[PDB]
Amino acid sequence: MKVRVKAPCTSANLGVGFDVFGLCLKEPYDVIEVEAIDDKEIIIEVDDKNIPTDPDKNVAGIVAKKMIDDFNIGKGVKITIKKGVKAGSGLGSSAASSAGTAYAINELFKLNLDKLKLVDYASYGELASSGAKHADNVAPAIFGGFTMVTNYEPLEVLHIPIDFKLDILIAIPNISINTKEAREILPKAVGLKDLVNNVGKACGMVYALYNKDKSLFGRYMMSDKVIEPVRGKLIPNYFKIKEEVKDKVYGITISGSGPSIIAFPKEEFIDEVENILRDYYENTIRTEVGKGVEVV
Amino acid sequence: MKVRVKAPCTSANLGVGFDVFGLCLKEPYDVIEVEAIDDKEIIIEVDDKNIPTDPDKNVAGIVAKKMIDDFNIGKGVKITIKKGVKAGSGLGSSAASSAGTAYAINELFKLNLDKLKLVDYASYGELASSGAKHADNVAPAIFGGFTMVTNYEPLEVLHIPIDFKLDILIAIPNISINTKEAREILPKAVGLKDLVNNVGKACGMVYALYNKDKSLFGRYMMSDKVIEPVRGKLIPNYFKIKEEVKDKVYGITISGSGPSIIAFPKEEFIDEVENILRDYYENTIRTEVGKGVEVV
Ligand SMILES: Nc1ncnc2c1ncn2[C@@H]1O[C@H](COP(=O)(O)OP(=O)(O)OP(O)(O)=S)[C@@H](O)[C@H]1O
Ligand SMILES: Nc1ncnc2c1ncn2[C@@H]1O[C@H](COP(=O)(O)OP(=O)(O)O)[C@@H](O)[C@H]1O
Ligand SMILES: CC[C@H](C)[C@H](N)C(=O)O
Ligand SMILES: CC[C@H](C)[C@H](N)C(=O)O
Ligand SMILES: [Mg+2]
Repeated sequence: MKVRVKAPCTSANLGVGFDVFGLCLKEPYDVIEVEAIDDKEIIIEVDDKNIPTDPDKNVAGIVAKKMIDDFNIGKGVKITIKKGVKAGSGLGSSAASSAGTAYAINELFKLNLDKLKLVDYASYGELASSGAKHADNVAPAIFGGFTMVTNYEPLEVLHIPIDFKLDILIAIPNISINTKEAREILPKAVGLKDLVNNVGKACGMVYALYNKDKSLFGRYMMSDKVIEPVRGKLIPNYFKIKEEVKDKVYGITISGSGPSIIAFPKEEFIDEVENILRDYYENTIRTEVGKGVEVV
Repeated sequence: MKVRVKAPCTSANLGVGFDVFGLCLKEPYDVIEVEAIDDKEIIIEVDDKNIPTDPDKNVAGIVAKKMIDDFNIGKGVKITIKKGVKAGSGLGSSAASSAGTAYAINELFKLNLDKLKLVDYASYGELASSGAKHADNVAPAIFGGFTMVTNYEPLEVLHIPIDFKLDILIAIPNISINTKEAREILPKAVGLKDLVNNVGKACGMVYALYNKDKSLFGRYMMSDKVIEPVRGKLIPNYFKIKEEVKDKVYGITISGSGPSIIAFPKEEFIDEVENILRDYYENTIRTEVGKGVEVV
């Protein structure tokens, strides 16, 4: 009586889509197994010592409990987690565990819940463990492709599948940003011109996806002047890296609250761009747009 | 040596699309004819003695000069303008003549310019008449359907054709709002939460158009908390009407800077909503999405 699932990392914000946009990655990913156990308790194991095992501290245990409670399920569960990336790297590591667990509980106990609801449950994990019920990383983890969190009370997620090829390159610095360090730096106010610029460019990115225009998508993605300039200073060599890959990528920006960098390399320069990245950051991986949590 | 064309009214902003979104109307429309005259003169003849016939003032003249100049047509022109609707109402009356003028000059004088180019030149008209080059009313007038001005110098416009029926009701209050003051009382900065709400809701509207979802389009359109709550105070009964037609329209918002109001009535209530709008204001127009300037 168990299910095993692959829950992917995700890149949020994408420049002008701050707190709205999310892109699902194929890799890295967590591998999560959930087993129904008679002992009405929640047991968790993780292969990353720096991550809690306390069912009330580990995001997977927080999600599992809320769902077992809401559905008055009898069994308890043993969750075994094999982490894809460290926390604080801006690749939605916590979201992968939250979305993966919601999806796994739904499969294991045949709850037949729609994706939006799995995103909502997963969001609780992000809350209890970050004070904010943010869903811009768990929405793409569940839906796959590109998502937009367009409302919170009640949650609304709009999904745009990506059926064309989009090569992704992710550089992962050896530093960490806890998503609390993440928001303090955030400006409290924005100028009207910036609001107008980000709305226009974010809308242009949506148009670009429907018209499968990667140059347009990438160019507008790099137009944010409200947050990116601030956060970029927290990443060693980030502006130098952008400059150096300038004409070989459709676009490059910070993934989530950072420090990881996400680039969309032009087809003819993918190796060159991957080496430039790896030259500053050894932990560089090549991937593409993913499909969301799936049974394995 | 002359051409006849209709230059339609347009509605900019559409709530969260402030300074970016533009929707072309079918009616009202200016009716313009232009004759090529040897005498190097700009003969502007416009009804409604309230529009400056002075080729220096009238936007149709400016677009003529700044244009004729370039292409060195080495002539002058007889511009007959039948106004479609009043100015200062928030329906792009200026844009109608500016863009209408440009599209004719093109067709008539051999020229093979681009729609973007026509939007480009037409902008100089709005420059001297309002202040800035404003392209959000001129773009839909020329492209038809729905447009997004995503950048200035270089001017960038993204067009999304509306291929489904979208009924529109326009109400014109017999008051005048000082377009310019309707600017200075606008906030100069906004909270992060509003940048987030507006980006998400505006992106959701583009998604709604591609999914031909009028209800999602109209609901998100009414979600602006930055500009509309302030501007709407100046439009008598606006908030009361919005609440009263609430379940009978996909959405209703201010057209441009006002005082005109644009509503997207549900098929089942179009007459009833048009009547409610007539009982509060006197002038209402039932129309649909237009396809832009075209040979009469
Ligand atoms: N061909 C023309 N049609 C209409 N108004 C004109 C024209 N040429 C010049 N104008 C002048 O330009 C002004 C009208 O532009 P606005 O006050 O901005 O109104 P509007 O264009 O209807 O509304 P907006 O800006 O799109 S909300 C008036 O002061 C007019 O006298
Ligand atoms: N299963 C889990 N996987 C990853 N991080 C987890 C998990 N359970 C709890 N966490 C905790 O939540 C935080 C991670 O959130 P944050 O710093 O924003 O990074 P992330 O982007 O990976 O969510 C850490 O304090 C971490 O130990
Ligand atoms: C977890 C927080 C998320 C990534 C948010 N969009 C931010 O950048 O802070
Ligand atoms: C027609 C709309 C104009 C250009 C501007 N968005 C305003 O509301 O003042
Ligand atoms: Mg105008």
